[PDB]
Amino acid sequence: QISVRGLAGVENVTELKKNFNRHLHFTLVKDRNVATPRDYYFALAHTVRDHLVGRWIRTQQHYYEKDPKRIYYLSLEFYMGRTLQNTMVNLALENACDEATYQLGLDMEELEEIEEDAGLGNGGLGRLAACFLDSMATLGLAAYGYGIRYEFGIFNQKICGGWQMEEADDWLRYGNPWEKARPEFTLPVHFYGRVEHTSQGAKWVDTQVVLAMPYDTPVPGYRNNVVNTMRLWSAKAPNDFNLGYIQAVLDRNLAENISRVLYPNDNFFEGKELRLKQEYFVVAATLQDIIRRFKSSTNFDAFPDKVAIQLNDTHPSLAIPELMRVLVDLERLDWDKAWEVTVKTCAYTNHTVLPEALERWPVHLLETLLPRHLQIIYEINQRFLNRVAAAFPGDVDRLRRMSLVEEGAVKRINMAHLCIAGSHAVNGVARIHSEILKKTIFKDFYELEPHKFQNKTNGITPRRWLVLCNPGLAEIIAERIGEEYISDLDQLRKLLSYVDDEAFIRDVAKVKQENKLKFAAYLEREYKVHINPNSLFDVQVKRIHEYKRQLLNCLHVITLYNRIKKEPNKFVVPRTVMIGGKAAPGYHMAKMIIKLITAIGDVVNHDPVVGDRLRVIFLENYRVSLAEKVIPAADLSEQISTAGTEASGTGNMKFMLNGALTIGTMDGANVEMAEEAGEENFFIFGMRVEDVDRLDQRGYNAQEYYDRIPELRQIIEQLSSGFFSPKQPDLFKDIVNMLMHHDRFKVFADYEEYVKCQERVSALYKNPREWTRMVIRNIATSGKFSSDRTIAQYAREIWGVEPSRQRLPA
Amino acid sequence: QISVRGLAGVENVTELKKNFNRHLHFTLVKDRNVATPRDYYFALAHTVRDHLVGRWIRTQQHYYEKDPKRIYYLSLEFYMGRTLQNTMVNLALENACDEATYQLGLDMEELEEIEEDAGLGNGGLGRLAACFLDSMATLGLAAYGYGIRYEFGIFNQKICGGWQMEEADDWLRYGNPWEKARPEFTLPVHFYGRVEHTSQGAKWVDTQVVLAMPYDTPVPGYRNNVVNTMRLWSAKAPNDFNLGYIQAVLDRNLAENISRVLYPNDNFFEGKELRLKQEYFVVAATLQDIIRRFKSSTNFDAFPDKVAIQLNDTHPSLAIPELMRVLVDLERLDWDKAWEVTVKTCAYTNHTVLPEALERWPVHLLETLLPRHLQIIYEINQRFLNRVAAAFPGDVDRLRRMSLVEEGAVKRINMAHLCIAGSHAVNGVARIHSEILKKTIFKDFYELEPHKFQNKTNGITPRRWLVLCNPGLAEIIAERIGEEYISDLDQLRKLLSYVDDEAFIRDVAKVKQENKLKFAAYLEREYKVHINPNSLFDVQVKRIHEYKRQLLNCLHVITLYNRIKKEPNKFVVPRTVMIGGKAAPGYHMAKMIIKLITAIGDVVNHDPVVGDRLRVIFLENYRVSLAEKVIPAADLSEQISTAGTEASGTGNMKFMLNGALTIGTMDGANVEMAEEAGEENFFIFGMRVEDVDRLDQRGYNAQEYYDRIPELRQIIEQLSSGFFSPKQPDLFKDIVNMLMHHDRFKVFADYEEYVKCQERVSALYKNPREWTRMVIRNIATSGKFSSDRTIAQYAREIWGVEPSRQRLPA
Ligand SMILES: OC[C@H]1O[C@@H](c2c[nH]c(-c3ccccc3)n2)[C@H](O)[C@@H](O)[C@@H]1O
Ligand SMILES: OC[C@H]1O[C@@H](c2c[nH]c(-c3ccccc3)n2)[C@H](O)[C@@H](O)[C@@H]1O
Ligand SMILES: *Cc1c(COP(=O)(O)O)cnc(C)c1O
Ligand SMILES: *Cc1c(COP(=O)(O)O)cnc(C)c1O
Repeated sequence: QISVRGLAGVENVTELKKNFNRHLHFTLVKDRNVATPRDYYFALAHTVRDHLVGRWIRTQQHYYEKDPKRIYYLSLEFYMGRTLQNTMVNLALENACDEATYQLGLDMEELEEIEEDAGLGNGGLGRLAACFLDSMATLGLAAYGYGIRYEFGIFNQKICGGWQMEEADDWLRYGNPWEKARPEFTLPVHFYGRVEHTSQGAKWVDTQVVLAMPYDTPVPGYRNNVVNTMRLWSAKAPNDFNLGYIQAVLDRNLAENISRVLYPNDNFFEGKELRLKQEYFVVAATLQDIIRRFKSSTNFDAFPDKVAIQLNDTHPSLAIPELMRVLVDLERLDWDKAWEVTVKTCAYTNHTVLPEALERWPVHLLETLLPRHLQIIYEINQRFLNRVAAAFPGDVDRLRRMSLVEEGAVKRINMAHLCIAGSHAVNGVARIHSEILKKTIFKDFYELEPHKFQNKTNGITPRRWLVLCNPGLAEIIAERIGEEYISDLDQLRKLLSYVDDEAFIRDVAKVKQENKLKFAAYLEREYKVHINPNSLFDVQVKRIHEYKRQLLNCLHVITLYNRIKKEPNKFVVPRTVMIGGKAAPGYHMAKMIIKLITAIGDVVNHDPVVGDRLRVIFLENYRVSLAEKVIPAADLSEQISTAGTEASGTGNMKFMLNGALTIGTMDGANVEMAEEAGEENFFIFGMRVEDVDRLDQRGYNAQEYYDRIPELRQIIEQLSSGFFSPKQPDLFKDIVNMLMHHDRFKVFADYEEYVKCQERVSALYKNPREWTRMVIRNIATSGKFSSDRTIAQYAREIWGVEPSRQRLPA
Repeated sequence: QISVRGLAGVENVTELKKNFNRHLHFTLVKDRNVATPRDYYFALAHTVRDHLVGRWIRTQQHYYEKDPKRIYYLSLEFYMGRTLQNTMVNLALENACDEATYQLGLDMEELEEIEEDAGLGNGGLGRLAACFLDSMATLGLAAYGYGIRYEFGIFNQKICGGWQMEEADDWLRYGNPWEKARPEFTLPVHFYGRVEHTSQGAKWVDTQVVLAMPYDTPVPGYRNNVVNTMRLWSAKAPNDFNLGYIQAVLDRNLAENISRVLYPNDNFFEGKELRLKQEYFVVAATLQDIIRRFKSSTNFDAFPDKVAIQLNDTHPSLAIPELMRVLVDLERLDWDKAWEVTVKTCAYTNHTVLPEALERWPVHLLETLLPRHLQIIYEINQRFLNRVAAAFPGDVDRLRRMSLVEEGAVKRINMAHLCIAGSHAVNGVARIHSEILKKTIFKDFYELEPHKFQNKTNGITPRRWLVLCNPGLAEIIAERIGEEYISDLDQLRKLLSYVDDEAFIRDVAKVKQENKLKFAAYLEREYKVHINPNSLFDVQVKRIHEYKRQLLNCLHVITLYNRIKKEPNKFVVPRTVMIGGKAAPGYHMAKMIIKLITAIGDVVNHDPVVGDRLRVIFLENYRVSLAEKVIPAADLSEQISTAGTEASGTGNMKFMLNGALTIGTMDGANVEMAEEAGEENFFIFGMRVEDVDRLDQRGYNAQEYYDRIPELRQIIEQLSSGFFSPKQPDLFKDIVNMLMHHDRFKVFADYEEYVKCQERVSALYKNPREWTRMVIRNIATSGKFSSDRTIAQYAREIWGVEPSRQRLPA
């Protein structure tokens, strides 16, 4: 059908069809007369997977021949989503498979919808790991993703009476055709025990053994014939484990619980033992694997020339004391040499400045679970503080602040401090965030080792986030400037010379309308709701958080509703306001915000005076595959975090790439996005970081805003009196009380500027031609936000490897 | 190589090799330079499995077209062993696969040894189910095996310091290529709740839901192109299950525990809730499946014309009240009509008369777990006892004895009584056992419904138990009389005309010597022990039990040792005494017997005066794949149960088929085996059932035997004084005390006759020609003990279906 989906050669289509029927018969043991769509999806998955295998074997082969430096990306999260369409895109099989399935009387798009999301992540951090693996494969780096094969990923979200209910994401029920179990590379992981000191150093003894069994998933690069590996570990009990008899066998579950379930907190720290076990489990098994591979080429001087370990936040911070333990206790290197190797090997990416997200593990936990790692952490701390003392003599305050050990009722290890001490590079994930790390939480560390601190602004893979999710847009771009841009997104600047072309303006606007029609129909089919596709699609999709200020959006929505009721017969630009996202199950306030959003929807969507002029939709079960549907359908992207709270964001970039205008604060990567496009092409409002600081010094009094803004007072009165909760008048008292007395994120401080800025959005939407010209200026400058740029920068400035766009042979 | 292994056609071998390399590349994602023997085994398994698939699909297809009466074999146990060689035998692929693997530079026998036993059974009962499925497929019956996919089968047995240690049988670690998950046929199973009575009858409400997910394993018939299905259910939690969040997800394990582990008791009842859950789980899911299949052809009059349900012991007895519950509560049949359907559908196989093995479930357990089933059991009991009262007026004693409810401190349901009431046929498993059921435990039931009681003498599949395990013997037989006998074992009688043929005598004796050389070498390689292959191989392999009297064997072994020490320089026929078997983990006395066997071995095997004249070996981890090795190597089969305790036995038949002479009691199928061969061709000794009864009436005084037999007194003195346990003199006090005061199985009563009979065995072994002529008379009359005979009898006399030996098309 479309050019960027590749060729459907007669030979190719014939072979896909005979192999589809082969898998249906032999692999699935079905005849055509009993096959369900699920069977047909599986037969297609096995057929496409067959095209990965030779390329996978040859890539791993080639890395053995060439022995390049190897990148290990350690993350507790890989938010992969569906694999089938991504695999077809990267192997140029998409049109062939469409043709092949079409001729067997099947609709490939219908089969794609059967695949479960691999939801092994919470949001931005997990999805950044998935975009990174894609770019690492596309740039020909000998890169391995290492994490945990959770049996249960991020929970499925149901709305019941407007409340979030959680249910278990049983993503493996029907099998995962993409993974290959490697039970032959199973490795022991140790817990508990105690430390004996002998003549020949320290010995970790009387430990509990859990087995780590790896599952390999292929990561195909974009048409370069490179297939990298994501290795995920699964917890297994040893067979002599607990070994009356029956109970011992049933108690195997205690050990296997380690890999059972993803912790569902976004940008929040829960200090639970099971979480600590997950962190050690992935680090211990991964480092044994790294070292085994290194030794198959006594001398660890060359370790950092052959190995880079990237730490995705502090979650795998124990890689630092673990590497020391292996090098000192088992390989018998002296401390100083082992430490040199560790620092040149490890690099740390910080993702947040929110204090409630920073990992601070109680010492009693580490003491019981990892007694040796705690001894090593104490030794790191002493030698680290001896360097601080020598550089800043007499600055006892500095020693206290920089300590890896925090004093208090309970002593804690500051895992961020451990990561900075033990890494040659510390990076933030957007320029403003990296600047904030050097001015505030890590100022002391910056003054000691300025050279360690870098910026690597986040990116998104334009394969998933344009070609895959928005083929129509990819095609009209490819008509004008060709296909090269998909692996070189900077080429999108060539589109600035089409900003006054009538045909291109028409085509950009037609694709957006087609995406909106397609999304509006998806809503009717799967969730019986009737949206006006001529309306402006105002979309805020991200995890539910106070700092992301869904509540600010709620205040705008209620303002639009109150303005319609005041002057019913006046023209307003019609809007579909769509808000979606999961709350962490224990985050009470996030669960209350979901309930308020649906409560507003119940009043607004059933007011006859409002008509189709204002619709409020809560998008259920927001996940990667729903993002692929709604982001191409969006006109306005809502990026409205309090300045200084959103480290980067990556939703922001997805919408920029897909032809939505951004209303946002100068927060995270919003700042670089406005710089790339021009501020006049961005709906910027509200406090800068500097303004938030001034308000904090003076003191935030929400009452002042309530007393000065009648429109805002009216909304707070509506919430309090039960306008939005007639049966339970007091339902939202916790929300009002927080906004008036305990708002860390200063929602009222940005209310007036937000509403005025939303009026400018409405005004521009009335002029479709100028709306679309501004869209083109955004798409055309979105090239910086490719994760290919991000990874090339990690590779050159941190890992010391040169990316490559050259094909491996097929 | 040998004719009964089929043809190795040039076309066939070429295709096996290209498909082996296809699976190695695409299925296993390995190149040849990294493949382990385990990879090569898997590539061969996937290649052979490809030959099953078309035949499997067409067989299930054919049963839909023809809609024959369908047999459902319900068992908690299927002791399948390895599948690879059995599949090749039944598809005639064995020589082709040998040739194909040979040309790729691999030894097929080495790859066969990598396959894990499917050990989803304890011993005789589980293995009878496996032999039955094979014969049902071979006789073209539309038969389904239904059971539980245990994650852990019968435990692996390690000997440590001569003690049994148990470790978890993790048989799925590396994957099962033979099974096909069918998550699309997942069915709900209900537990707990309560009963509401409404206008429209009883309703089971507020239940806990566990999901049953089926796994299908193919059961190929012998060269008839029939492939039947074994469906095993796995416990899965529903996704709203327990639905703070983390703990709810981890608590899913409580529901999935149902299918976690096989209860490892042979011929013993443990009244545990988890065991009761396993029994209902398999019955509830199976009956929904049976009924779904029946409805795809309102009218249940024809149910028994389309459905037979065979109950393998009382373990699935709840099929009776469950079928009633479905027919009455859900389908709204009247009681009387539903009961008629149930009785004509169900048949019950009894496997034991040992009181400690009979299932008697406490009422409080059924009351909590299955409240409705208990109401139905009470209703069955009342109507059943009303028939007894009418047939035997005034016989109140009879009413008490026949009740399904036993009175006592705790009330119990007698599941055997439930099975007889609810079945049109009750069978024992050997003629003497079936006679004992009518004279003793079921005399009352026999007098009410004489017509229900049948015999179906057990059998073994000559595919696994001759062709597969003893190709050399199968071949020399096939040289004389052809291949037909493999599916018609009665044809072995034609061998009686070769009993005076010198060439055949030579060939029978050569195969036995080759099997002994091969077994002796297997012992050295895997367990560093040096046996004389010229010695008589005296083998007792079976579960460790008091009733099976391994202790009697021990007393003989110690007698031979004491006779050598008394007269060191006298000639004795050399013996390798091999005893093997697992004890149930909680069976203290069985664990003590293992320790005594190894304690005897430590004294005997290290006495220089003994030399290679007497060796005592404990065969570790006795299981199906060890039986396939040791049974062909055996000269003497030990079947020495107290008369009336061994319902049938099936080990006895395996050895008869494989050229061993039997020393045994007139117990179980030993009686029919001696009748078939002639008593003069059998080493029969000891009390008959009648003699045991006489001793019981008089009273068993073990002291009398100890006082009258000096040789026996000496052995008991050795055990007591620590001759066999120098470091712990009192180690065996429990064994002596039981033999002297509490021996239910009368070991001393059979000691003198056993030793004298063992002297006759030694005397015949000195005359190899006459030993082998007696072996030929045994092999030649073993045809009755084919499970093909057994199943043809079940089919004609119970299920009302005609077996067939006609090929399906390929
Ligand atoms: O860099 C990837 C994205 O990372 C997110 C993040 C921080 N911290 C976490 C987390 C923390 C604990 C457990 C799970 C996730 N996730 C930031 O909030 C985004 O601003 C940024 O875009
Ligand atoms: O009929 C199959 C064989 O069945 C055995 C049996 C009875 N009972 C049991 C059992 C009982 C409970 C749990 C597991 C197994 N297993 C008899 O002991 C043999 O004599 C006979 O050969
Ligand atoms: C990209 C993405 C995110 C991150 O979005 P932000 O707006 O940066 O919070 C979260 N969830 C999913 C499913 C995503 O695809
Ligand atoms: C046949 C068999 C049995 C039953 O043997 P008996 O002598 O009848 O107790 C037990 N275990 C295995 C592994 C078998 O193959």
